[PDB]
Amino acid sequence: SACPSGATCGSYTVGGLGSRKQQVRNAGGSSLDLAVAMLQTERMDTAYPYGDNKSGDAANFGIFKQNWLMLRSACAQFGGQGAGQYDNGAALNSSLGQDVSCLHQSQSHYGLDAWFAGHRNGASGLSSPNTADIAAYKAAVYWIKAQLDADSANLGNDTRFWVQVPAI
Ligand SMILES: *[C@@]1(O[C@H]2[C@H](O)[C@H](O)[C@H](O)O[C@@H]2CO)O[C@H](CO)[C@@H](O[C@@H]2O[C@H](CO)[C@@H](O[C@@H]3O[C@H](CO)[C@@H](O[C@@H]4O[C@H](CO)[C@@H](O)[C@H](O)[C@@H]4O)[C@H](O)[C@@H]3O)[C@H](O)[C@@H]2O)[C@H](O)[C@@H]1O
Ligand SMILES: [Cl-]
Repeated sequence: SACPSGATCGSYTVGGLGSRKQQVRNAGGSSLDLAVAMLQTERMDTAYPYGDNKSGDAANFGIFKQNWLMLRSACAQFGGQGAGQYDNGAALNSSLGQDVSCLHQSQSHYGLDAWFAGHRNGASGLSSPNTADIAAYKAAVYWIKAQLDADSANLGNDTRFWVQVPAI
């Protein structure tokens, strides 16, 4: 209900989102995964600009906006690949199952603390993971997760819960 430490937050309806939440869950997404996805886009989709307008290791793919550094470091299907091969990450834009599998491989590779740091701030986050900005990003995700956990209707309805987290 009340927003996380100083932040703006709220909720609104997105047509079709409930059916999409169900698809994400059936692909293996947990409530934490749904909260991460919910922060990134409204419809849990990949129609955002290619790479989220970033190239190389910072390029974002899939519904979670995973970056290429983390994908190539953690996920078997990208093993051994380099920063310049980032266009290969676009496979996740058309395969939800692979997107979720890669998310789980990445979270296990890093552990969740480091994972949040890299997911928010890339290589700079991995080497400086305990910043105020990373903590606020994590807090936003866990606040969204709390809304999902508090009422299971939110796992399948059209409601989007959000916290304003400035883009970087
Ligand atoms: C999203 O917007 C929300 C909004 O916050 C609010 O909730 C509103 O109601 O709804 C909107 C959605 O409809 O907000 C998130 C959070 O800001 C945006 O996230 C963006 O995407 C990812 C995942 O969260 C992150 O991207 C990283 O960005 C960093 C910094 O550029 C990159 O780090 C670099 O990595 C390089 C390679 O290693 C390295 O050389 C460099 O030094 C640096 O370390 C990293 O690779 C990722 O690209 C980030 O969180 C980003 O803002 C989301 O797009 C949307 O706006
Ligand atoms: Cl730090």
